[PDB]
Amino acid sequence: ALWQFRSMIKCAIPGSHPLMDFNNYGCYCGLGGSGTPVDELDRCCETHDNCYRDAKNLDSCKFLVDNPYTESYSYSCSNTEITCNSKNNACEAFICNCDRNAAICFSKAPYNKEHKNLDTKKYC
Amino acid sequence: ALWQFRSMIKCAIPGSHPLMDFNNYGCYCGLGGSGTPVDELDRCCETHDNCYRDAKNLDSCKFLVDNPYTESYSYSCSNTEITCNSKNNACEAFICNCDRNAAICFSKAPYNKEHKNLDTKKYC
Ligand SMILES: [Ca+2]
Ligand SMILES: [Ca+2]
Ligand SMILES: [Ca+2]
Repeated sequence: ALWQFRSMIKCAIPGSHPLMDFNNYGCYCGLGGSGTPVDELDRCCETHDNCYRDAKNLDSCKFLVDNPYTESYSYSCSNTEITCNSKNNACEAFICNCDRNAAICFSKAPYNKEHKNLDTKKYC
Repeated sequence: ALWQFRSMIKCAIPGSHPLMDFNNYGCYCGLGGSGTPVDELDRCCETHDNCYRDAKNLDSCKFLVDNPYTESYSYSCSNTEITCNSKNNACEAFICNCDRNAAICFSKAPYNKEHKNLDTKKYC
């Protein structure tokens, strides 16, 4: 869900508060987006937006209110590693990764703080 | 999901293997049921069958393949206590309890082993 995504950003980046740092950053990090990601760390976010985009299409899945952010799926973090349980059904397994790939991706991309709280519908 | 239900039966009854002991027991414990529960520990199972029965009706919920046993929902067991996270969405929150009430209920009901592997479609 939302709280696990964050909790996976800590797992991978034990140097944060993934609420402060990556929520409202550049064009796609945070809810929504438009324009071209302004960075690689924006790209991570853009791509994860598609990860969820795509999920909504699996006709096998029917996520609540229609925001996969609402899907609880059990994973476990250990030694800065992000594993994804397999007892996990297919819809939550899709999210697990949508969420796990960002956490990975993020830990490996330059954080320009000059893109945190960007003028969204302006420089987008 | 299935693996958490079990994992909650340990939480509440640290004296088991909730696979062996309560799967295939009396008429409702296990998959399906017919007849009147043969016991109180059968009643726990019957009632949980309705708990899931009911869940399928919440038009807000749409469970995979249509067996709420397939719903992962995060809970945490501590000091023989079964808590149910609230970061949990409403459909998985319904299951959490359907599952938590059995675990409670079970720990408090006489286990006749003379009902384990009962002639289902015979004494039902
Ligand atoms: Ca986004
Ligand atoms: Ca779930
Ligand atoms: Ca049953």
